[PDB]
Amino acid sequence: SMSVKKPKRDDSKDLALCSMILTEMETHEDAWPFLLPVNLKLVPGYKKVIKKPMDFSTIREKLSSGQYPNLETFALDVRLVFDNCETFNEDDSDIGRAGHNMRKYFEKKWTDTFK
Repeated sequence: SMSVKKPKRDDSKDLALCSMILTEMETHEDAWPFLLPVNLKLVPGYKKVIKKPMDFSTIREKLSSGQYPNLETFALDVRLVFDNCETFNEDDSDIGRAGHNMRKYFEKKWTDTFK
């Protein structure tokens, strides 16, 4: 509360470490469905159904231009990418499986890096 603060967590490396995690996600073989924004002209249903589209290129541009105020807002956009994928794709499809694999990959790096 006012003039009563918890001890300061060192957050000075967070930017660098989220960039590294994002590089590792970008270079995973199963990243291909997630590298670029879904083309809303060419994919029926996507625009109406997926209210907040997100992809790795968009996260990378946000990261590089100071649009994440902290590491939790970064993790929210990454998870959004997988949550969108589960909303639109059957679990037993190539893209559906890619999305489960990538989420697992991400969550491990996240835990090992920060928790």
